[PDB]
Amino acid sequence: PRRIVIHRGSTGLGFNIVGGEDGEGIFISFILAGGPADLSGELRKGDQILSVNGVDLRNASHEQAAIALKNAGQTVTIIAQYKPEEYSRF
Repeated sequence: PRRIVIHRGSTGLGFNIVGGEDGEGIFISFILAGGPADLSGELRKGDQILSVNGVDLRNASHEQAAIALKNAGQTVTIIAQYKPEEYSRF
């Protein structure tokens, strides 16, 4: 896992997430070109989001993860782990 710090833009953090069903974690599914996640050079499709500002998201619902990202403020600290494998299957 790695720590990535990004700052919110006028259309958000610049990525989308899928997952959150059952056991399955929250995964990045889309990186907006030119947005904050894109220009971090660290976030990518297939990353699992483990935590946002210290809030554990490993077991979170899609909505709970969405809410956490919305409420994380202007400086958003993500712990992410590239898991290519579970992303494709789930």
